[PDB]
Amino acid sequence: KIPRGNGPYSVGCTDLMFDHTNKGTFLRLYYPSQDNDRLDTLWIPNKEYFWGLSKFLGTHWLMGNILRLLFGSMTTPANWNSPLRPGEKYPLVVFSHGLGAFRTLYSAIGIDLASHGFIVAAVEHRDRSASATYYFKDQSAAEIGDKSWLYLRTLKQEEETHIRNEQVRQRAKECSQALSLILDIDHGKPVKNALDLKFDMEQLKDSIDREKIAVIGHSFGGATVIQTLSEDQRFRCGIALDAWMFPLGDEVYSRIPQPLFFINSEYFQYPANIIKMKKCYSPDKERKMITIRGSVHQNFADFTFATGKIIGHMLKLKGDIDSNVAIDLSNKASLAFLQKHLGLHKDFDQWDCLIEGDDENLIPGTNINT
Ligand SMILES: CCN(CC)CCN(C[C@]12C[C@](c3ccc(C(F)(F)F)cc3)(C1)C2)C(=O)Cn1c(SCc2ccc(F)cc2)nc(=O)c2c1C=CC2
Ligand SMILES: [Cl-]
Ligand SMILES: [Cl-]
Repeated sequence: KIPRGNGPYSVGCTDLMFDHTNKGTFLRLYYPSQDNDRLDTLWIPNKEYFWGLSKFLGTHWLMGNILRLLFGSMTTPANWNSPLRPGEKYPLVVFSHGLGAFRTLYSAIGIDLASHGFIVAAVEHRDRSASATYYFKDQSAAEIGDKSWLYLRTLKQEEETHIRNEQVRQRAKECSQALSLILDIDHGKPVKNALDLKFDMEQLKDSIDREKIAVIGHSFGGATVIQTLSEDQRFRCGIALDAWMFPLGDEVYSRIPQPLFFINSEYFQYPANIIKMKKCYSPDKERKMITIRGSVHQNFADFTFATGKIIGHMLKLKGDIDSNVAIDLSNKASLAFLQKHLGLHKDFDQWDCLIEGDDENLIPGTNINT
C-alpha cells in the first residue's frame, strides 16, 4: 500500500525516545539498511493513536476501535530494527508532522529519502498538536513500560492565535533538540533508549554528514520548518509541504536566511496563506514554489495510500492525481532541492526541472490569485 522507496538503498526503521519524560525527544528514524530480510514496520503501533485520531476527527472513542480494526495490522515497507548500512556519512533530515498526526504517518516520504541515502528523524511533538503521543512520568515508569498518554488539545476560537503560536515555537524547540540528540549520538554520546528495542544506537556513531542538515514538514509541520530555520542556523535549508502559515508570529517572516522550498497542493491553498508565504520572499534570499496539479492536502501523508480510490476520494485522502505520481513529484523535487542547497554529490540534479514546476503535473509558483 505505502510505496517502497525509489532509491538504490534498502530501508530500515526504529524508534528512539530520550530522555523518557514529556520534555525528552521522541522520534521515528528511517535510514539506509544493510539488510532487507527483517519484518516490516508496524504503521500505527498502539491502540491509543486510534483513540486520538477519533477525537481529532470529532467522533466518539468507539470509532477509534473501528479505525484500529481497519488499519491496526497495516505495515510500511521498512525493515524494523535492521542494521544501518555502514561505510558512508549520510545527510540528515528532521521531519515535522501535521496537526492531528504523529511520527509514523509520513513513512512514504521518510522511506523514499532513506532509500536515496538520507537518515530521516521524524519527530513526535509533545505540544498537544499530535492526535496522541506518550512518555513516562519518571524513571520507574520507564523501566516497567507504564505509558502516560497525551491527547490532542481542542481550542476555543479565542485561543487560536496565541496557542498555535506557542505550539509552533515548542515544535521548533523539539526539532532543534532532536538535531542536538542525533549529532551527539553521531559523536559517540552513550544514550539509553527509553524504549527497549533491538537497535544499538552505537551504529550511528560517525554516520552523519554533520553540515548537511535540512528540516522538512507538512502543514503545521511546514510552519514548523520556517520557525525552526529562523531560530537554528544548523539547519541549512527547509522544505515546507503545503505549509499552514497561521501559527507564525509576525517577526519570523524577515529572518529566514536559509533556502526555502514551498511544495503546495492545488486544492488546499488560499490567498491569506499564499500572502504569508510571499512575505518570506526577499531579493537576497533563495525561494522556490511549485503546485502539484490535481492534488489535495492529504497527498503528503500516508493515509492517501491506506484506502482504495473511491473510499479515498470520498474521505478527502486522494485527489484527481494518482497518489504515487503525486508523492514521486514531491519527493523527487525535494531531492533536487536538497542536493543543490546541501551540496550533495549525487544524481538528484536530474530532477532540477521539477524545482521550476516544469512538468505536465506541476504548476510553476501557485494557482492562487493574490
Ligand atoms: C474533520 C476535523 N477537522 C478539524 C480538526 C479537520 C481535520 N483536517 C482534515 C482531515 C485529516 C482527515 C482524515 C484523516 C484520517 C482519516 C481516516 F479515517 F482515514 F483515518 C480520514 C480523514 C481529517 C482529513 C485537518 O486538520 C487537516 N490538517 C492537517 S491533517 C494532518 C494529518 C492528520 C492525521 C492524519 F491521519 C493524516 C494527516 N494537518 C495540519 O497541520 C492542518 C490541517 C488543516 C490546517 C492545519
Ligand atoms: Cl485539500
Ligand atoms: Cl483567504
